[PDB]
Parts: sequence; C-alpha cells; structure tokens
Amino acid sequence: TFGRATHVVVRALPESLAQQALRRTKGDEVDFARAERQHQLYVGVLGSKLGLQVVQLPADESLPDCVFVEDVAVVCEETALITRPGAPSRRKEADMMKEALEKLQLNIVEMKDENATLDGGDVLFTGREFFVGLSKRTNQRGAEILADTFKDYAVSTVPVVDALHLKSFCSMAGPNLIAIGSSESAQKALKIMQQMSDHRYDKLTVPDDTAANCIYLNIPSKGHVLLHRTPEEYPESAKVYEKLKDHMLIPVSNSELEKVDGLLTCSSVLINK
Ligand SMILES: [Zn+2]
Repeated sequence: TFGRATHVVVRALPESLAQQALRRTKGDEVDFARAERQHQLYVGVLGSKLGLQVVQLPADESLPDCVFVEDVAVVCEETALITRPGAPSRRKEADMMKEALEKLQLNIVEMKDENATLDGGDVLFTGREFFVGLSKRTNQRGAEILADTFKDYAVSTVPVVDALHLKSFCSMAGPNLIAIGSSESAQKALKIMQQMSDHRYDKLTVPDDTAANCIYLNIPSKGHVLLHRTPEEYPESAKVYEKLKDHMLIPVSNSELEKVDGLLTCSSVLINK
C-alpha cells in the first residue's frame, strides 16, 4: 500500500544552521529557537500522534544543513540509495544516514560516481514510478544511477529551472494525487511528467507553490493522512486541502526552515518495514 510507513529518520538542528545553512536568498534572519520548536512539533506528529518509530540522528555543527535528511537518501521498499548531494558542503551528511539505514537492515547502495550528483528533494516517487528533476543539484548521471538502483520502476526526468528542487512545488497528496503549485513553471513541469507516464494521475492545484509540498502517509489505524502547511502560513492553500474529506489533515508549521529553503518533506525519510 502506497504511503505506508513504520519508521522515520530525522536529524537534530545544528546551531550553525542559523547563519551557515545554504540559502538561495539571504534575507529575514532565522529564529533558531523557533526553528527548533517547529522541528519538535514536526517530529511529535510523526512519532507520538501517528505512531511511527522515530530514529533521531544527532546534529553536526560542521553540517549546517544536516536537518534536511531527505536529500541524502531515497528509499524504495527494502532498498535505500545513499545519494551524492549536489552541494559539496552537504556530502558528509551521508555518513550518519548510511549508518542509520544499515542499522535498520536495509539494502544499501551508494552513489560513488564522482561525476554524478543527486538530491532526494529532486525525486518524486508516486508509488508507481519516479520523476527526477534536473537542476543545479541533480544531473543526468544521477538520474541514471537512480534508474539502475530501482530497476522495477520507471524513471523519467523533468527540468527544474525556477526552484531549488522538483519537490519545491509538488509532492504526493494521495495514492494517485499529485499536489502541484499554480505557477506557470509548476504547471509546465507537471505537464511534462504526465506526458512521459502511461498512467493518468489526478492533480490538486494549490495557490502557494511551496504549500504544494506535503507529506502523505497511510497509517493502518487511521487511513489516509496528510501533513500540510498551516492556515497561518498559507491560508489559501490550507483551504484547498480542506476538500480532502477522506484524509486526516494535520497542519504543520515550517516557516523558519523555509528561510533556508526547507519544506515539509525535506526533514524526514520514511521507511516501511
Ligand atoms: Zn528539500
């Protein structure tokens, strides 16, 4: 069953994130304390409320972006691909992720190709196939290694020209539902993805591109669950998600990490055992 998960890997925020974390725009100062509170609430939802077994990795001051675990690992069934981030400063993040996943007894595959780069944020897994964004963080060689690692799934690439990663404007919101931003760029990317697949996906358009990034889970005792941005952050988008009456909607804040280009999917890696 798509979206099913039993465990989730997360990582604590390092003090260095406030001023050293990578960001496309240097503007509003990050409130570290508040960022820690939002992370605590985020982890509380996944672990306490939804009952997932949480694996909490310690923060590393030398790795300002270590909180965004999604970018260093792509998991599909029992196999985990340890990526080679497009950002040199984030490559050491793979060390602790590899150890964590190996402890969970998952088939490990490392991206050692010195000419290949891939960020987990550029990978959209629909449960049926993979869509990989080609951006400044992920290249053709990286997409090729992904396709080789998960041979039982189709892999198609799509240009990411306006955002950091593919998931900066889309994510799965349900079994056959893709949440997508209303921007022309986001809509154009979705058209390309849909044209390459032989399966017709349903789409849920939201006014705020960054609000199109949500976390969908299928919990045995609750059913369809969706973590999305709060009404305070993006009221117009939260209102759209209200249409999903068969989903257990859970508002989750992430305003501080968004300052360093971090969205909801970025802070976790879901695994099903
Ligand atoms: Zn991300």
